[PDB]
Parts: sequence; structure tokens; C-alpha cells
Amino acid sequence: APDEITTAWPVNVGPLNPHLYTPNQMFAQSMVYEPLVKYQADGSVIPWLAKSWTHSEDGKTWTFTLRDDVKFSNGEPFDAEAAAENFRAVLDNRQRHAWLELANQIVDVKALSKTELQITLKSAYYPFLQELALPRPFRFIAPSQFKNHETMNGIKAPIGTGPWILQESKLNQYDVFVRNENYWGEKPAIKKITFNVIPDPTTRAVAFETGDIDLLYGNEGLLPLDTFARFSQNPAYHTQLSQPIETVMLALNTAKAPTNELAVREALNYAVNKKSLIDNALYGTQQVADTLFAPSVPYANLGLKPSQYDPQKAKALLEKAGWTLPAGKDIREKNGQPLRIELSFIGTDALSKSMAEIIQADMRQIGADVSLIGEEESSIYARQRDGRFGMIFHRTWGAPYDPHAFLSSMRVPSHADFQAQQGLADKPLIDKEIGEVLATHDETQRQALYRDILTRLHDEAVYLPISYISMMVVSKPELGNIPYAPIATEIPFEQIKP
Ligand SMILES: COc1cccc(CN(CCN(CC(=O)O)Cc2ccccc2SC)CC(=O)O)c1O
Ligand SMILES: [Cl-]
Ligand SMILES: [Cl-]
Ligand SMILES: [Cl-]
Ligand SMILES: [Fe+3]
Repeated sequence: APDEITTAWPVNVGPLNPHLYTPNQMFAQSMVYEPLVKYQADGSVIPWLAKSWTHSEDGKTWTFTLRDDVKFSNGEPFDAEAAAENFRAVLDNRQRHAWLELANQIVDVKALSKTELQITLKSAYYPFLQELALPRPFRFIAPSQFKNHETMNGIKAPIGTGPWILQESKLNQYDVFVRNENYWGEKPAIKKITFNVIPDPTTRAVAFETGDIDLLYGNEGLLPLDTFARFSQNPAYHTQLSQPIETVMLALNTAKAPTNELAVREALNYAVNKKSLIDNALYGTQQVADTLFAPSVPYANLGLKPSQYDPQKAKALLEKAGWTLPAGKDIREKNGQPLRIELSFIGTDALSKSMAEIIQADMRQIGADVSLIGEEESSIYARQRDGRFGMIFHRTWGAPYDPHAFLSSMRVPSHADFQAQQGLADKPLIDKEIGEVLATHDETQRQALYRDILTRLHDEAVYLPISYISMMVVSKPELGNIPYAPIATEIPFEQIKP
């Protein structure tokens, strides 16, 4: 049928517990579960499950007036008690949500009536509404589907208020969603969506070519980029490449030799020809990045000075810091110690491996010996959390996370950014200012704090920005134009109209 589509994802969507993370997939949680307020491309939120709201003068007490016509997909009512119970269930697992500062800011949540929901905060937390709008954890499952009045230990059926319902799941095979015929809002034109589980990018491309699937939708890893380019010229297909959504970069460990030295990090930031990397490894499909955040990101248009590709300058910086070349050797030494840096990445990720090889080659040209450490995903994440890396591939989070939530998370010791920044003398000052910028409502001070944080991170060369990457699409032409969601990690299936 023309109102049924088949697409793909590298893994299953997961159990669709609205309040937990891996192996739950965010786009799928957002298909079934809904927020109080909904994020818009212009950075604002609109009323959603909450039709209106007010707050006290000190900005600590918030009162939401909820819709009274919304039902969970199983018929049960959505009301303020249901919402309040969801906030309780999330915060009963509060430690797990440390990365998201709203989870530490919420003091109290209670239903004042069927339609009035009161939320109290520790402080006037300015990104309050934006974080309520995220795919997780603050979305709502039917309280009847709690397990012993909790969700942190599992749920029963994944019953949301959203436009899609999970029909069935087969582990390592597929997931099937259908349209919610009792949805409170606009009904999707598509009636059924099947997700084929296809972990390999080449196999996803082949699946599209043979006609097994109708739609591919994802970031730069969706399919081989040379294949994507070929597809974009093939009149039998339709392809799309969005405007950039987030940054891909290296994080450099300021607490580990030799990346503990500023001169070394500065030299590394001059050593990479990013334009050539992109044209060589990314088939020319992405944009060069000079800064942690693109100048188009809120609060990030700061006139930060780019470190352009300049091997001569990279060498000079290293020479001045005492890293010089021994007779008949291409790798620099200082105090007998070679300039050796470990670059860790997911070993089975062909794109990461390709970029890593380019980075290694470019840095060898200025006398730095980069050793490639390709490992399984679990081992790489363990390295991120504990700072067992010299350089590591990393990325920002896209809207609405960038920049406030990404910066917020830099304070959390179990994250790559904290670890990479751990060796900076100004790290406590940075973490203090990150705390302040989230709670300030002096707009002038807020901009000044973002400027100081991002400028320190830039001047200290904590990162090696590589690319601003885009969303891409491959689809059967009959599906028409495929729209993008304001939230970079969501997929607007309900907006597709064949
Ligand atoms: C595509 O994945 C993301 C897209 C945009 C933002 C994030 C950041 N996540 C931050 C929290 N995760 C950790 C991380 O991505 O660094 C998930 C998480 C939270 C608490 C405990 C464990 C984990 S997975 C290690 C948001 C989320 O997953 O809901 C993403 O992981
Ligand atoms: Cl989890
Ligand atoms: Cl995952
Ligand atoms: Cl139970
Ligand atoms: Fe995450």
C-alpha cells in the first residue's frame, strides 16, 4: 500500500521505556511519547501536552495547565496526576540523569488538579522548557504500565500519547509501528512503518537498491558517502542533504602527556587539512569546522580565530616547545621522549578508521607519531568515561542540546569532555561559570559567560574541530520531499506525505 513504508535502523528501537537510555532509540521514544512543550526550529517551544503555563517572579515555581482531551493509546486518560507520576518515576532514578541539569534542578512536582501541574525548581533554570522538550527522560507513559509503581526497573507495555504505536518487535530483525487512530492531534498520512534491522552501511545501501526498503534517514554514517553521491545523480532515486546539525571533532586530553602541553594541542590544530580530509574520507559532502560550535549556534558567534591548515606553523610551535627532530628521524623528541599520541576510535567503524588514517598521516608530516587504537564500542566508551585516551573522536549533540546542555555535561566526571579538560588550570573556573550561565537571567551576563567559556575552550585548544555534519536522506521518489525535525535526533515520520 502507498501509505505503508519500510525503512532501516542499525539496531532495534529497544523496549521503548520513556525514562531510560541505551538500548532505547531516541527517535522511536519520540514517536510514541510526547513532551509538555514541543521544541521549534527557531529555538522556542510551543504548547503541546501543556496548553499554557505561568511561573512565579523568582522563576522557581512553574504551573502548567494541561490539555483535557488527551488519552494514552490504551484509552486511559492523560492528566496532571499521570504526568506527576511520570516525573516521580524519572526522579526516583535521579542519579542516572546527572548529565541533564534539570534532573538536579527539580525540587518538587505535584498535580494541583486534573489540569494543573506544578513544578518547583532549585533555581531559576533558564533552559527549563527546552529540556522538558527533549526526547527523554521527561515524556509520559501510562502509569498503569509502571512496574511496581516505577519505570527505572522496567515497564509493561510502551503506552504513550503519541501519533505512533509500537505494533511488534523482533530482536535483531525488525520493529513495526502503526498510526495511532485515537491521537489527540493531527493524524499521520502514513499508516504503518517497518524498521528493518541492518547494522552495516553498505548493506543498507544494497537494501535500498534492491527495493527492500523505501527510505534511509540518518547522519553521515547512514550509508557510504561515495554511494550516496552516486545515488544523488541517479534519476530513479531521491536524495537530500540537510544544512549542518552538529560538530564532529577530536577531544584532546589536557591531562595526559604529551597533549597536556598547550603548544602541542595548538600545533595539532594547525596540522590537519580539514578540507582535504572531507574531500578524501567524506566524499566532499560535509563542511569544514574551525570551532567547537558553528557560528550559527546560539551564543556561539564570537569571532573566534580559526587555526587554518598550516604545517609550517605547526612545526614552529613544536620546535619552540622543545620538540625537535633527531638525526635521521621523522618523529620529534623532547627529553628523550618521542612525540607519540594515541588516537582511539571504534575499530569496526570504517568512516572513523578512514578519518583516523588521514589524521595520522597529516600529523606525521609535522613530526607527531599518532598510534591508532581501534577497539569495540564498549571499550571506547570506557575510555571516554575514565580519560584513558590521548585523542578521541567526539561530537556535539545538535539542537536543542547545543550549546547549553553539551556545556552543562562538561561538568560531569563520567563524560569525555570533563576528562579531556581535566588538566586545565582554569577547569574549576569553567565549571563554575557553566553552572552560572544556566541560572542567570541577566541576558548580558549570560552572553558574557558563554563567550568566556567557549573562548577559554578555544584558546586552550581542548578540541580539534573537524566538520559540521549534515542529515542525509535516500528515498523512493513517490515518498516525496522528506522534512527534517527541529530536534536533530528525531525523525518526523508524521510529516511525510506521499
Ligand atoms: C544520538 O545520541 C545523542 C544525541 C543527542 C544527545 C545525546 C546525549 N545524550 C546524553 C546522555 N547519554 C550519555 C551520552 O550520550 O554521553 C545517555 C546516557 C545517560 C545516562 C547514563 C548513561 C547513558 S549512555 C552511556 C542524550 C540522551 O542520550 O538522552 C546523545 O547521546
Ligand atoms: Cl539507562
Ligand atoms: Cl544505543
Ligand atoms: Cl506490577
Ligand atoms: Fe546520549
